[PDB]
Amino acid sequence: MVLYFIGLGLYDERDITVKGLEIAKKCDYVFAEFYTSLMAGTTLGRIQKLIGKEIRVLSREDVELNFENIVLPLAKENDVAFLTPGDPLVATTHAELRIRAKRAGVESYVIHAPSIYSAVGITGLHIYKFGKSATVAYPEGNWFPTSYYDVIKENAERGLHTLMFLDIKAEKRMYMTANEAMELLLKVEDMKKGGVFTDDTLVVVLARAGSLNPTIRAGYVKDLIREDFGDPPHILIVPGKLHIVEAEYLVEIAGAPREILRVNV
Amino acid sequence: MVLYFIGLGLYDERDITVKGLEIAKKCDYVFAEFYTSLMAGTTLGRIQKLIGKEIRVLSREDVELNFENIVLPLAKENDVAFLTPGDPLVATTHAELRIRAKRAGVESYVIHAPSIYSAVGITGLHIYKFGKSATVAYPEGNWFPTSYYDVIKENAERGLHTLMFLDIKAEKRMYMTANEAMELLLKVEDMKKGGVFTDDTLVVVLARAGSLNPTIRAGYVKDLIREDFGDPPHILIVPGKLHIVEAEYLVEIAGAPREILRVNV
Ligand SMILES: Nc1ncnc2c1ncn2[C@@H]1O[C@H](CSCC[C@H](N)C(=O)O)[C@@H](O)[C@H]1O
Ligand code: NA
Repeated sequence: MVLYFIGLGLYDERDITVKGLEIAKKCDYVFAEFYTSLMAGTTLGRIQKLIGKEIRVLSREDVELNFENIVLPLAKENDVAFLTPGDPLVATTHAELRIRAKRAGVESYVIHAPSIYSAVGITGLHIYKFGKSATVAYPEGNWFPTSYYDVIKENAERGLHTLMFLDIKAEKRMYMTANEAMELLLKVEDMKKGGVFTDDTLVVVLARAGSLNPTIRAGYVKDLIREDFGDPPHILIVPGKLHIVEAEYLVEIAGAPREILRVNV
Repeated sequence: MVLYFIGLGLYDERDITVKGLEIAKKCDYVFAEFYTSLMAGTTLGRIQKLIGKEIRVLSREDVELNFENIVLPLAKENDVAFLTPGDPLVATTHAELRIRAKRAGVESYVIHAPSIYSAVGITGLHIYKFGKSATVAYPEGNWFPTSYYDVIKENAERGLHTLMFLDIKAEKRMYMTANEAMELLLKVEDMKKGGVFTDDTLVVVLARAGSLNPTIRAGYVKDLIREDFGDPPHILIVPGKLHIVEAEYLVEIAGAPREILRVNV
């Protein structure tokens, strides 16, 4: 009679919380999805071994179209868990799944875990200074979406930082690198000429947040655009005006050029 | 030889990640602070028992003025851990502490935990739609903070949601309630009269996130300003222009007046 939305955390099988692990171990059925994101520092097998339960993986369609026919029925007479990378309900359409549960007479509870939304705090950029967030999508055919460029513009204009999620093809396991995101943004700049993203723009790249050895790099596009940030996923941040303390952290921890102490503060 | 920045989570000791617990269990010395937030469902003893270590609790002064005199010296010969509520670097000033560690020749690592910043997802509000965040601070003497009011205005103008962290005076065991935040905001409105926060403003209250039964309420100020939301900690959220599904969730899950289902696009 109960559905548990449990977050898996950031990177590996140890990123789930003690609460989430203990609750999962007591559920009769355990489902999971890796279409919104993947756990790059681990495998389904390692997650399964840790929880000690077989984990039925669900596709985006299984969830979006048939959550009520695959997951909820079992929740009527058993304890069911639905695992997702990061923190549950962060992915835009997941909150609605709780409404579906209610409509089915199923009680649901949320077990939180670290999310990239809070984990970026490791970049040294103040959390309150982040503005609207965006996702960089690949242009395709006759479609060249550029809204993510306008997000940066509106944020930076108000001295706010912009968190950018990079395109991902979960099933194809194809990632967009921070390098590719930068090239795309430079191409968007050439079209819009807004003076929003150029070779002189300061950016921060966060890779493998959650790992004990994440990659945190900060610098100007012209120097970072061809740098190797390692294995994904990559997160790109275009920070607005910098607090002197933010800049000092970026210099001392993220190897940023001391130039930002005078140029971006 | 190393220093560990380990977050403890939202509500109780089980909100720590498995990674955090295993590492904390093996540290030689364990320090912590409980002034940046409130973990309403646990006690120092319960945490000590889980980790199996004695925990030396530090005050704001011990940390801000003496971190490098109390904690760092031990990290030069042992593995030290510094625990904090929620995520260690979120809406705190602990990030700067990594610079202090570096300057003292001490390597530091960060272990994330669920944070209130991402837990807002449980309100049904799309997390990418949140704008600049703010903090409602208790007035003191003749000083009456009001910057948080302008944050709302700026976000609302952009159709973005506003997350408001609430004040805490841990040494006095004072935790600002969503009710007190609403009272303060109405007073600022009387002063500025910008039509930013009034009796007709829709707000969302999230209390004790991380517990199994957090209080999640949505409604007009006039109706919620005196509602009992349970024990602290609380956060107040002033949503912008709602998506249809956001409104549906607020009504179905947060008990908002069904009339907000009708969005003025
Ligand atoms: N579990 C919780 N439920 C509701 N509000 C919370 C909360 N935890 C923190 N808050 C809010 O956040 C404020 C502290 S700011 C520190 C946040 C912490 N570092 C984190 O990552 O979560 C509290 O005063 C309250 O306003
Ligand atoms: Na945000």
